[PDB]
Amino acid sequence: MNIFEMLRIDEGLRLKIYKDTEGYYTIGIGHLLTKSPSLNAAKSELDKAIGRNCNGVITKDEAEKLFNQDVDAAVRGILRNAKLKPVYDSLDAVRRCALINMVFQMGETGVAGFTNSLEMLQQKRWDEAAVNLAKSRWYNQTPNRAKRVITTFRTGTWDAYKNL
Repeated sequence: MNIFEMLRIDEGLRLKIYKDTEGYYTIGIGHLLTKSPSLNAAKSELDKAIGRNCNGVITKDEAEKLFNQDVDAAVRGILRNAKLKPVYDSLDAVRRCALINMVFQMGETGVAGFTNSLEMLQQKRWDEAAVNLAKSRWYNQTPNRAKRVITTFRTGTWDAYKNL
């Protein structure tokens, strides 16, 4: 299992603009287009993103290209961030995927605000960090996905995804 399969599981694939759990306009594999309420603002961002007139629709290939770019940007963002980089460097390969997943979802800025959990992670206090991470709007709003990630950090294995 790898970052791409993990994220494909968590986010799904949609080839028509859709609204995410927060109501924002998204397409493909969790690619946020705009936080704006306008389907029209969304459609324009989409065309910009793809380089064609899509009329709100894209192919699987386009979805995949967007996904590649996004995972790439997620990783680079962590590596450039002073708060995240050290955590990332301290982790094993599987737990590294869990942090990439969080950043893909909530952006660098948001994960960076999980100060305390980040500390526990760096310290390798698995159990404590899992408990602390559950105390978030994140866990309350997307509990099953948050549970999957948390289990991933807790255990260092892909068990939470082996099912799915």
